[PDB]
Amino acid sequence: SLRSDLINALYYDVCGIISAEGKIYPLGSDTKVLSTIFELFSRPIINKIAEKHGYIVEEPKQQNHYPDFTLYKPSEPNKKIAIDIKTTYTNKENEKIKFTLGGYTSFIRNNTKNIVYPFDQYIAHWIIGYVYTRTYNINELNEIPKPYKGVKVFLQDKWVIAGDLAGSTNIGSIHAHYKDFVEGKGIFDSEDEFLDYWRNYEYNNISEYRNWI
DNA sequence: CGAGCTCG
DNA sequence: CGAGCTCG
Repeated sequence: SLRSDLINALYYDVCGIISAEGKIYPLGSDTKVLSTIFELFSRPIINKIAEKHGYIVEEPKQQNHYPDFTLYKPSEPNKKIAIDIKTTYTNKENEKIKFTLGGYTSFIRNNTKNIVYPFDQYIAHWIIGYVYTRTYNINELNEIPKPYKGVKVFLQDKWVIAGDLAGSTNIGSIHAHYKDFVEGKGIFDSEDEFLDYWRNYEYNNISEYRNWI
């Protein structure tokens, strides 16, 4: 599949910031610069595996628009694949994780707000997740102490991974272990159910929701 | 939006 | 110990 080919590829060590003079500067523990990196590392992979499947790859002309990458076969436009890069970290190892997966009031509700292409033209919503555990010369690369260790990857459907609680107007993912994400041990009984649930979020959870029917 | 801290 | 407040 295109999915398969991507997954396989995904299955990520930065050293630092390099200077034209060859000078290398170790980076740091800023939880923000890092999420930007997992996105630099990605662009190429997604790009390469797509092209080898006759798919043009689109990026938003403006920050703050979904999703990170739009995929499609020029031939067919009402069948797009939206890829979004998500990142998270752990303080210890093998803890339960949780992500933030978007706004529950944008396109999800109005079809056009904040999305690159009209939500209705998108057949799938993948989430590539990355989990991590919280001068120099080209030769010393092995000496630059990294800013985090033991990274993990997973390709997955947004609705599968989707939670019922809300971030802290953003959607929260389930609050599980890395294994549960890969497998797809979610909460919603479907995309339809995901949609509906999140479209009518002002019910206070998936159980209270089913009853609400 | 994400992160350090608090207080019950 | 952790949900949430409050500050970046």
